[PDB]
Amino acid sequence: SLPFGWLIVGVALLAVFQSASKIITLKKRWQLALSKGVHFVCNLLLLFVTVYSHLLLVAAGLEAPFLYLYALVYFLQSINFVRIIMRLWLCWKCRSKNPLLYDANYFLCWHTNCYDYCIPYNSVTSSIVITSGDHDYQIGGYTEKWESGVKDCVVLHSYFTSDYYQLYSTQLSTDTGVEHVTFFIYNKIVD
Amino acid sequence: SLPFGWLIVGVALLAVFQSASKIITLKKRWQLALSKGVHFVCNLLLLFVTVYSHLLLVAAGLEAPFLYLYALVYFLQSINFVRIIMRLWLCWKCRSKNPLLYDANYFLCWHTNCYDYCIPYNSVTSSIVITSGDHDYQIGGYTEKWESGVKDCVVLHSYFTSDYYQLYSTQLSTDTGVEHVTFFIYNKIVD
Repeated sequence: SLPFGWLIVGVALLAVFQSASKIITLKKRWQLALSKGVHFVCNLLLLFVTVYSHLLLVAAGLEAPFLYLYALVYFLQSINFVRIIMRLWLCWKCRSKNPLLYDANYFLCWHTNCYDYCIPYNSVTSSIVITSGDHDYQIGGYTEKWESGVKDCVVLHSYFTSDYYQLYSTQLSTDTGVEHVTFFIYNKIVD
Repeated sequence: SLPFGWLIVGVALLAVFQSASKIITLKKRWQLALSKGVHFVCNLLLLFVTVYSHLLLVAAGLEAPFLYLYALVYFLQSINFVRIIMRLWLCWKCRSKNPLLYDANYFLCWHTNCYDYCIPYNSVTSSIVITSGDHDYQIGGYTEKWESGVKDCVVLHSYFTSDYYQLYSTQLSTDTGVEHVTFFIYNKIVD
C-alpha cells in the first residue's frame, strides 16, 4: 500500500522549491547556476508528485479519466528531457557551460587558443556589436571576462541553425569619444 | 470534509501547466505573453496544491511538523507577489507592457511623442549600442518596431535604480560598411 502522506510531503517540497526558484535574481554567474539547479530539483519533484499520484490511482483503479492526462504529462516531460539533451549538445558544440546557465535562444560563440567565448543573444540580426573595455566583452549587458583578442569570424549557434558573422569595422575611442571602450561590428555572410 | 481527489486533480493540472510552460519558445511577442500567462495560472494552481494540502492537515491535525514549512511557502509567495507588484510599477514607470513579458533585470526606456520604446537589457554597462535598420531598433537581439527618431537621452530603469545615457557618436553605413544599418552609441552620465 502507498500512504498518502508521501504525496503531501512531495507537493510541499515542490511548492517550496518552486517559490524559492521564482525569487532568485539572475545577475551573477553563481546566482544563475544555483537557480537553474533548483529548477532541476523542482523538476524531479514534479515527476514525483505526478508519478506517485498516478500510482495512487493504480491503487484506486480510476485511471480511466486521467490516463490521457498522465500520458500528456509524460509526453511533455519527455519533450523537456529532449530539450535538456539539446542544451547539452549545444554546450558541447560551443564548448562552454554558459548555455546551461542562460535561457537565450542563440549564442554568439568563438574559439581561441586558450578560451572559447560564449555570449547569450536573443534573435538573429543582420549586424552584431561587441563592446570591449569597462577589460571584458559585453553584448546586450551579458559580460564575458577578457582573455585574448577577438577573431574576424564568429558563429551564432542555435539548436539547429548556425550563422556566420565577419568583422567589418572597428571603432576606437577617438572615433567615438568614449574612453577605454572599443566597438567591433560584425555582419552576416550570405553564400 | 475535504475529499483527497481535489488535491490529486490540482497537482495533475499543476504538472500539466508546468510542463507546458517549460517547453514554450520565447521568440515572438505572442509566445512571450502566452507562456507568461501560463506561469501565472500555474502559480495559482501551486497556491491551490499548497493551501488545500494545508487544509488537509487541518483535518489531520498534524500541522506541527509542517507549520514552519507552510509559513515559509506563504512568505515566499508573498515575496513573489511583491515582485509582481514591482514589475507592474516598472511597467507604469516606463509606460509599456514589455517588462511583464521579459525577465530582464534592466530596461532601456525612452519616450517620444507617439510611442515609448522599452527594450530588455541584462546589466548596467558603461556604454550602450543601439542598432537601427534591418526599420527597427535592436539591442542584444531584442527588437522594437521603428516609429520615430531616437532622443539624445535614454534611461536604464530597474526595480530601484535608474541610470541616464547620452548619445555620443552615430555611425552610418559609410563609416562602417554595413548597408541600411545605423549605430548609436550612448555613454553613462556621472554627476
